[PDB]
Parts: sequence; C-alpha cells; structure tokens
Amino acid sequence: GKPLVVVYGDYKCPYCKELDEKVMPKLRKNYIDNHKVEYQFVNLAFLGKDSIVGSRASHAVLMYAPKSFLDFQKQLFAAQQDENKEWLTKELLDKHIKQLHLDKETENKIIKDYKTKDSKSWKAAEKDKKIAKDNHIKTVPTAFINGEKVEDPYDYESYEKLLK
Repeated sequence: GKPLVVVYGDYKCPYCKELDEKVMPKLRKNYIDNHKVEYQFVNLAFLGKDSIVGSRASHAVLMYAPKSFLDFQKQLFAAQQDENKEWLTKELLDKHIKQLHLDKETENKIIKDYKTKDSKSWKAAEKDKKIAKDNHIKTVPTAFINGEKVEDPYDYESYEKLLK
C-alpha cells in the first residue's frame, strides 16, 4: 500500500527540533498532506518526566484532530526549552492545544483525554516507548521508510530518494 514514514524522537530533543524545522515543511506539502504516505512519529519520551506528558497531549491531538496534528508538532517543537527543564507542563500544552483554534468541544475532549489515566492517548504514549524498544531504536532522531533507513534524516531529498 502507501509507503510508511516513521520518525523516532522526543519533543525535548534539540536535534529532533532540527529535523522538524528542515524536513517537515517539504515532506508535508509533497507527500503527507496529499496523502501519498502514512506518517508516524514515535516518541521515546526519554528526556524527562514531562516528556511523556507532552507525548500524551500530542497523541490526543492526533486522534481527535488529525488535520491539525502537523501544525501542533511544528508549533510545539518551536517552543522547545532547555532539555533539563520540565517545560512540557499542562499549562503550556493546554495553551498549545487552544492555539489550534479547534471547535470548543474537541478542544475540551483533547485536553481531558491526555490528562486521564489509561485513556487512548495515555496508552498510545506508553506504547511509543515499547515500539522504539522492540525496533531496537538506539539514537534519535532517526527515520525509516518501509523499514529502510533514511540516509540523512535532516535532508528532505534523502526521504524523497526513498520515495521516488
């Protein structure tokens, strides 16, 4: 079927922020938004106790407002602070969710889901760490297309090469 592009990372990882900045704009316009590939972000949530919280919110946005997901990712990476700070607080995440300007009830649904223990967004966040584990993902950021490694994950043309 459609090629599958997987990017492993963490919202607190600085290099992952670089990837988002250099790659996503082009990959999104050309392959993701026109539905040419399935895009998946697996969050290792390994840079602090707030990492997993950021991941839950991200998964709630993805499941309830998929068409706003890439904007959310881009905007959250842009607000990245020192990785030693637990900057991914509920106040910041709620602020980011509301910036998506979604309809009030979806907004509330997303905000309540990621804060609710064992919710679908809660579970998705935990599963991400297991996926990275079972796939033996050592460092981040790393990207694969149908299980094939992207030679230079910071270069759009490198993904493009695997998709041509």
